[PDB]
Amino acid sequence: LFKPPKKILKSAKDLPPDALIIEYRGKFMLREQFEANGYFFKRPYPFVLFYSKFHGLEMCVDARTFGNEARFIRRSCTPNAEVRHEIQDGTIHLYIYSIHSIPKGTEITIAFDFDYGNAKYKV
Repeated sequence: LFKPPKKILKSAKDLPPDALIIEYRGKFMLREQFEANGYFFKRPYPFVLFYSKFHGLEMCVDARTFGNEARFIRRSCTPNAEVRHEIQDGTIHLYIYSIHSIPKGTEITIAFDFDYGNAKYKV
């Protein structure tokens, strides 16, 4: 369970590891759609989540449109949560899960999803 007091998403309760926290809702686009709409893929637009872990198929969720409190989640190199996917009725949904236990009143963060650090390589 979560809570947002910019606004910051925070654990409402001492969550256990691997706990479903919140769905990242918004408009789903493949990379090509995002680029056709005029935006650059994996550059840090506010309220946009980039996700590449569904079998290498690059997509994003634009939460300027009917998003929820999940759009407020900040990125961190030391995150306590992660984006996971599931298929429901042939539609992909993205959810934020805890990576380990999260004390109540701790900010919920996920790993950087956009091109940060200006690196030559990545792991």
